Parts: sequence; C-alpha cells; structure tokens
Amino acid sequence: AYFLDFDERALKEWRKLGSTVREQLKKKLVEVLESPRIEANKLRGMPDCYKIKLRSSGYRLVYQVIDEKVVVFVISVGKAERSEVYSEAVKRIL
Repeated sequence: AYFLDFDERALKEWRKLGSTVREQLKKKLVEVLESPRIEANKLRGMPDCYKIKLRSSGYRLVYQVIDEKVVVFVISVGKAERSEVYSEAVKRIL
C-alpha cells in the first residue's frame, strides 16, 4: 500500500467539500491507497496522474503517484465542469 499526502491547496478543497461528497470520495481514495495505479483512471498528459470520479456530483479528485516516496499525492479536488479540476491540477504540478 501507499502513504497519502495532500497539496496544501488540495487539502483546503477537501475540507470545504460537502459531507456526502467527501465521504464518497473518501471511500474511493482509501481504496486507491491499496493500489493506486488504476489504468482505467489514468489521465492523459503528464505521467503518473489519475482521477477519482463520481457518477453524479460531478466532483473529481486528481492525484499523482510518486513511487520514490511510496506516496499518493492529492493535487486537486473540485469540479469537472469546464475542466476546472484538471486545469488546476496541471497548474499546481508545474
């Protein structure tokens, strides 16, 4: 299993999340820690990035897998609408 870390800005997003949505993402995030490279969820663009999707929120969590630190690094949590959550993730990695 992998350890967990958050970007400072991503952790704030996490705590601002509504209760029901956070719990939904939390269950999936905990599953992710057991084995975080889930090829179906791999994001295009820079390597080692994956998403967690909800069927109808439509909130998203973006994380980077960092093997050298055995860590899942949460970089962005927010809305898929207008690709907000994804553009922020790229911005925070650069």
